[PDB]
Amino acid sequence: MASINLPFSLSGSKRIPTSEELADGYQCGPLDVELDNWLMWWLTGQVDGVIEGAGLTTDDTDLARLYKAIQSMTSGNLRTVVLTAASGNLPIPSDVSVLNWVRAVGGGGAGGNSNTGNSKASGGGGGAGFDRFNVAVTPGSNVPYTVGAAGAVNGLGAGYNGGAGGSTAILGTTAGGGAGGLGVNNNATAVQVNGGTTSGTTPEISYPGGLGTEGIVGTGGGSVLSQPTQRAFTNAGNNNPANSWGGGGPGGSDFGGAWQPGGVGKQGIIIVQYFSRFAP
Amino acid sequence: MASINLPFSLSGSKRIPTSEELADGYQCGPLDVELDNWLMWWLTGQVDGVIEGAGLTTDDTDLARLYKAIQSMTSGNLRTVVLTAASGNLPIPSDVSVLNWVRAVGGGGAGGNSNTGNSKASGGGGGAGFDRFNVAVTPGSNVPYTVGAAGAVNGLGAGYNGGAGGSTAILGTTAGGGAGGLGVNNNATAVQVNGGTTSGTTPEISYPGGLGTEGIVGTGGGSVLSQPTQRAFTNAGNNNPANSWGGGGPGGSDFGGAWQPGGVGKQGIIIVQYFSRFAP
Amino acid sequence: MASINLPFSLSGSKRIPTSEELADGYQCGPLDVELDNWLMWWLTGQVDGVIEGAGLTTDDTDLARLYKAIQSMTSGNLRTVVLTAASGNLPIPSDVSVLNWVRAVGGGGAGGNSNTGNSKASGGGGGAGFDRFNVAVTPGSNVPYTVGAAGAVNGLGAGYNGGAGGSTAILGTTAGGGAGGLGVNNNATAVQVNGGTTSGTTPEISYPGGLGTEGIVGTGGGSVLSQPTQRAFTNAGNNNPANSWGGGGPGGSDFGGAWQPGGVGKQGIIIVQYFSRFAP
Repeated sequence: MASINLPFSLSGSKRIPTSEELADGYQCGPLDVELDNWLMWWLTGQVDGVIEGAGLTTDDTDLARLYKAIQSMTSGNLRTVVLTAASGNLPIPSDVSVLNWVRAVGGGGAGGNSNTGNSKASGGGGGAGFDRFNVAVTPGSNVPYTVGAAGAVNGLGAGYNGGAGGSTAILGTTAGGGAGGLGVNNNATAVQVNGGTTSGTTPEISYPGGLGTEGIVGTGGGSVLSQPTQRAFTNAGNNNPANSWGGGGPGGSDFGGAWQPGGVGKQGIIIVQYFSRFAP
Repeated sequence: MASINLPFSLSGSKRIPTSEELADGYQCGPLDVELDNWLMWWLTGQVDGVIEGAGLTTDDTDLARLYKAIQSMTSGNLRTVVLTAASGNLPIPSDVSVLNWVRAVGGGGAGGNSNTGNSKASGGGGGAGFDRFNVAVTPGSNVPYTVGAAGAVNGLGAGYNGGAGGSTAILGTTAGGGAGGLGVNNNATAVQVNGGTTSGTTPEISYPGGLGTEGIVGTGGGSVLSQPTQRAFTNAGNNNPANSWGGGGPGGSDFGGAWQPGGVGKQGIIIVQYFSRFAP
Repeated sequence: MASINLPFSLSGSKRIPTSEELADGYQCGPLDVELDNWLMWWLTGQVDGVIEGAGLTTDDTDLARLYKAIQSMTSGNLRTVVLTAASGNLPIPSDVSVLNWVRAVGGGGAGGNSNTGNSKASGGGGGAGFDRFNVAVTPGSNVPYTVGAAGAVNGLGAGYNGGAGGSTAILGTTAGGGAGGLGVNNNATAVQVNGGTTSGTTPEISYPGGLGTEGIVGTGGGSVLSQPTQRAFTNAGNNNPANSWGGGGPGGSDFGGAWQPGGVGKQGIIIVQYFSRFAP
C-alpha cells in the first residue's frame, strides 16, 4: 500500500525536548514513551508534509518520492497563466502565497486615417510593459485584473485620428496603453504620437511602449512582446495589424489615389506564474 | 569522516507500522526493533535521497549540506542548453522529469535583389518564436530537435528573390521561418512578405516574427531575440546582416547603379533549461 | 516557545554507527546512548538547517513551517537587484553562491547633429546585452560593476559627431556600448554607425545592440530592453530620446530650415537575481 499517512504520535501525549534534552541527547533515567513519541512524530510529520505538499503520496517502499517531491515543487508545478478576457477575477489557489514573474502589457493604439492626396497619416504608438518578481498575494481571490483593449479604429472615413489602446492594471501596478495615431488631410504631416507608460507601484523593470511616428515612416510602436510594424502600400485597405500583443498599427499610407483605413493595434495580456498542486 | 552512505536498514527486517501505532504512540510493552528499524530507515532514506538528488556526498558532521542540497537543487543545478545544429538530439539526463522554459526561435530569410535602377527591394522576413514552460519530458533520449536554417542569399545576381528561411520544431511545436525578400527590377517597388508563423501544438506564449517591408523603408523584421535592422546606403555591397538570431535581411537598396544583394539573416536557436546533477 | 534551539544532541556524546551497524538495523544488544543520540541528531539538525536557512523560524507544533519553508526557497526569497548607479560595488550576501539570470545591457549612444539643409544627421547605436544563467560567485563582495554612462548629446554645434555611451561589464563579461552618431553638414549624410557587441566570457545568450542607419531613416539604436526610436520632424528640435535603457538617439533632424540636435543616448543597467534570506 502506497499511502501511509504517517504522523507517528498524532496527539499521543507529546512533549518537547527540554533544555537538558538539548545539552545532551538522553538521560540516565528511563526512556519514556512521551518524549520519543514527539521525537518521532515531529520528524515523520514534517517528512509527510513535504511529500504531500506538492500533491503527492507518501509511499513506504519508494524511499525517494521524486527526490522528496522537491523536483515536483521546483521544476514541476510551474503552471503559467495567460489572461486574455477583458476583465475577470484571477483565482488564487489555497497554498499559493507568492506570484513570480508577473508580466503585463498595455494595449497598442491604431494608426491614423489617410485620404487620396499626397501626405501620409501617422501610426499609433505601442503600449507599455513591466515585470515584477516575488509578488506577495493572499490565499483566496486575486484583485480583478483589467487588460488593455485593442486599439479601436474609426472607420467613418479618412482624416479621423485612431482610438487609443486601453490601459491594463494588476497587483497595484498600471500599464498605460498606447495613444492612438493622428489622421490628417492632404498636405499635412501628423504629430509624433507618444506611446504608453507605466504608472503606480514601481516595477523592477519597466518597458515604455514605442511611440508612434509622424507619418513619413508610419511605423507603429511595439512592446515587450511586439515589434515595430511598417506600412503597406495597398489599394484595398489590407491594413496589416500589429504583429503581437501591445503593438500599434502602422496607420494609413498615401499613394496612387487610394485611402488606407489604418493599422490595427493588438490588445494586451497578463502573465502570472506560481507553483501549486491544484488545478491551474 | 564525510561520506557515510546512511540508509539504516538496507534489508534489516523492516515492517510497515500498524494503524494504532500511527493513531497513538509507542506501546508501553516490550519494544520491537522490527518497527523502529523501518521507522528510522524511512527518515534517513528520505534525507539522503534529498542529499543525492543534487549529487552531494552525505555527511555526518556538516549537518547542513547546503540546506540539505536544496539550495543547490533550486538555485544551483540550473543547466542551460543551447541547441544550434540543424540536426541533432537532446540527451535528457536520468533525473529530469519536466523541462521548463523551452525558448525556441526560427531563422529569418534574407532580402531581395535590386538592379541598377531606382526602386529598392523588400527586406528579409524574421523567424517566429515561442516559449513553453514546464514541458513534460521523459528521461533518456528526447525526440530529436530541429533548428531553423539561416537566411540564404541567392548571390547569383540582382533581380532575383532571396533564399527562404528555415523552420524550427521541438516537442511537437514548430516555429516557422520567415520567407526571403522578393527580387525586383528597376522602376518597381517590392511587395512585403510575411514573417515567421507559429504552428503545431499551441504554445503558452508565442512571438510572431516581424514581417518585411515593400522596400521604401527597407527594414529587416526582427524576432524574439532580434530587432529590426534598416538597410545600408552603400554602393560597395556592405549590406550588413541582421543583429541576432531570428532576424531578417535588410534588403538591397537601389541608388546610383548599386548591385546590393542585401543582408543575410542568421538561423534560429533553441534554448532549454532543466535541473540536473550531471554536466550540462 | 516557538523556537526550540532545535538540533537535539549538541555535544551529547555522539558516535557514528559502524558499517556493520549500517548494513543491518538495530542489533540484538542493549540500547546505547551514543547511537540514539547521533541518529536523531543528524536528522533533526538537517531539518533545522533546512528551516533556518530558508529565513523561517523553527516551530514545535506547526508541523509544516510553510511546507518546510521550501516555498521560501523556491518562490519566496526570490530577490531582484537592479543596478542604476554610475559605478560601484555589487554586494553578495553571506549565503549566496549563485546568481540567477544575470542580465546586463550596454549603454546607448546619441545621434549626430544636423544643420539647416535638405540632409539629416545619422542616429546613434544601441547598447548590447547578454543573459547569464546559473552564474557561480563567492559569498562576500563581487567585482565592482561598471554600467555604461548615458550617451550625452553633443551640442557643440552643427554637423558634429554625437556623444557615445559607455559599455557595461560585470563578472568577466563585457558588453559593447552604443557608439555615438556621426555629424555631417547640409547636402550630405553620413554612413551607419555600429552598435555594441558581447565580449568577455561568452554567455549562454548574447544580444548585440541595434545599430543606427546612414541617416535617411535615422532610427534610434536598439537593444533587448530598448526599442528603436524614430526622429522628430519638428522646427524646435524636440530631440526625442530613446525609450528605455540601451537605446540610442535617432540623430539630428531638419525640415524647412530647422536645427535639431538629435536625441540623447540612454544608459545601461544590470539585472541580477539571487536567493537569500537577507533582504537586498
